[PDB]
Amino acid sequence: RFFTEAEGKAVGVENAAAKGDVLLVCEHASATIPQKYGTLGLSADVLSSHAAWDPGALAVARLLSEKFHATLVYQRFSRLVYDCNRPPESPSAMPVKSEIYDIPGNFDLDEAERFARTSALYVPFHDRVSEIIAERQAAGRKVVVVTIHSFTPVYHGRFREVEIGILHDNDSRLADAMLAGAEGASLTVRRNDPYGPEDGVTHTLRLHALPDGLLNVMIEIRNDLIANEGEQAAIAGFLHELMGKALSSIEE
Amino acid sequence: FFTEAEGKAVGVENAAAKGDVLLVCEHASATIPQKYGTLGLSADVLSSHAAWDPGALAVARLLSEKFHATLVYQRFSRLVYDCNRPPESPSAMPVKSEIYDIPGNFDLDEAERFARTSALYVPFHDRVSEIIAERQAAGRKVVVVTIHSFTPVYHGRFREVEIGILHDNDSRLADAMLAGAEGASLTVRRNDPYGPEDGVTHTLRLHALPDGLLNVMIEIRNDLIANEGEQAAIAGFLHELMGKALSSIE
Repeated sequence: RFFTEAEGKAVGVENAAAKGDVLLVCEHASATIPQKYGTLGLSADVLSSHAAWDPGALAVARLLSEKFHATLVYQRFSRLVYDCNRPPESPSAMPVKSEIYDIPGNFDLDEAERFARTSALYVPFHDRVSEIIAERQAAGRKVVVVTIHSFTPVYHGRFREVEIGILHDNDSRLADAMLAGAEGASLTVRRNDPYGPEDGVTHTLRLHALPDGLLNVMIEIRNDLIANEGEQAAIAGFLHELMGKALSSIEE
Repeated sequence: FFTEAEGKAVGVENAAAKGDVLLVCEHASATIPQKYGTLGLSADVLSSHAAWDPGALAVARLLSEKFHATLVYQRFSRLVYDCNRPPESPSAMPVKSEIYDIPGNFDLDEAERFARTSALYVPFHDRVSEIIAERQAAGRKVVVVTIHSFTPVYHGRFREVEIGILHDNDSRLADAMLAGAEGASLTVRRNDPYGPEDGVTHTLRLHALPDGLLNVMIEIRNDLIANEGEQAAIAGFLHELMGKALSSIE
């Protein structure tokens, strides 16, 4: 089948029974390629690079799960197999290239293979997020959907001076609060930068936050800022301060 | 997505059958889930072939009996999700079905596309795949057979074909059935009124081809199956035609 026994399940959930209002989501948490795919025709370097995952993002998400007493739902396999922040209609869902790197494992995928990945990785991930949100709503609880991502410092010959991106779709409430709260911060913090809904990166927000009117934000962290445990802890504290204050301002 | 009374997306009959044939009927039912109302369509359209393949489930049920075969069928209309299409196809959640606009499918947002994909499409094919994987794990033969009906008129001319024998790159079963239909009282034709270029071999591509399973899609002109007797006659014809074909391929 799709997974070996030892590989476990597509979807990880930590702090399932957390009391916190924040629901943390990390689609690019893991670089793991299911055994059936081998290398996808890629080099060891590309497989250990940001092509395969958002380095630092799950680590930061875990730290935020502790600080916010917040459930964390994460994908246990690589975005190279299926980018769970993309619908199956998008060319980026199962990408034929990562930057300058061709992905033979994603060459012109046939119908059985697109279905296989969609069924095994994408639907279970989103279904679980949805199940948790429905359950919270049934208990009358506030849900704040927060996705955690990292981004590469150099993109297409340009160095990105943005350090933290505050991303949002047609609901800007949390984002606005966080961006206002970030005035004067030592980090370069910007709205929908390096990506925004224009780039197709707000899919998860479109699936889970917007249809239910839930506060939400997507957080992008430049990956050099979260490269070891100390940096991760630091950035996690910064964001706990910023988003906690933001949420308090909004409830006023 | 569904009301309690509406039941489940996937129907399975004879789940624990000893037969080698696995029957699949994607366009089995015209039922619109309550949530979608009329989809902005007229009563006449909702009761037409736009919404289902009339007769197909009836024949499939008779074939299930004759082949001692499991039947997997979709319990809601192809107008909501056409389970014989992948989500990237404009025909999966169609804004138009042949000459009819479907206002209820205009400009579906991302959440709605996921909802339909997760509720109707993925459970249907997951079930078919599970059944196939279980049979293979038991060392069993699996022959994938899909059952459709088609409307008798196209562009104001009566279609000549009576039984279409439809197939993708694996023509083995189709070839044998076409050879077997020589001198039959019905007009049996290869990939007519549709072929793989029309998107109609999706289910075969998903389930048969990866493992090299014998497979075919049967198209029946719907005037040939308008009542129980007619349904029994066609199921008998198909059972003999496919049965002999399968024997000859052994």
